Amino acid sequence: KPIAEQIGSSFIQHYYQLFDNDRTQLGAIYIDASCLTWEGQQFQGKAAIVEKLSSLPFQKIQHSITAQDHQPTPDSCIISMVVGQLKADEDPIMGFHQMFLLKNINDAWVCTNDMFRLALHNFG
Amino acid sequence: GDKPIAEQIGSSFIQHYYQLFDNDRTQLGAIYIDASCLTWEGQQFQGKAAIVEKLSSLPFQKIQHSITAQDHQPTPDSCIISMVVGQLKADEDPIMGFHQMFLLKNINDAWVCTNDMFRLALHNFG
Repeated sequence: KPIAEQIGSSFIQHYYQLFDNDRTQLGAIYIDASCLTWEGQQFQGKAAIVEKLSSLPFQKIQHSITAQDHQPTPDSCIISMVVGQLKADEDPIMGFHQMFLLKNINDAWVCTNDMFRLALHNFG
Repeated sequence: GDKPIAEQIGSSFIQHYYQLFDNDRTQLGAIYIDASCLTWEGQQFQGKAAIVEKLSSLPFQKIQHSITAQDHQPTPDSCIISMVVGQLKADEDPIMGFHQMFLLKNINDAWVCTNDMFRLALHNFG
């Protein structure tokens, strides 16, 4: 597999393992200039992002990846786009779309730009 | 001073992109450069000429897209990244959700698409 899929796929396995288990380790994949758009709402900077992810109203969450597309950029970044499904506590499974822009800063691949959206919802 | 620069540039590009796609998709090569990368349904197309041939060959005569959601953010390199979630109706096929991502960059005073990733929904409703 290409190097952008290699890195890409490891990032999203890291990301979803941490979200699902210890999501107070999610701060380490973001820098201070990072931008998160969660369900149309914009959170700027590490502190605002880590506060938004820690405030989410659930105790247990599990994600599954249906498909993941990775691409190199001309400026040496990686774009990772995911389609999947999640189950928060005992609520119905919901679909989700999630997009990540990775940059290698100080010898580590960090997320500068993250956008998340729940699927449409056909009911409820 | 109001609405934000990434949202203005992104949203105008989205608008342009889907009007061209739904009217004449063969004029979509003007938005791409030589370094552009398209991922379409998991398949990987590098460069303008391979992207335009891919786009021109899709097997539909009429398409209509409708954007349910669009999220835009400036990046640290000064690019604009956009994520689109919506629906589409090609020919008389069922309505299908899609998701598309675009990376825009300002090269020689011109907003160009370097990176594009499209993926149809994997399930329908019928």
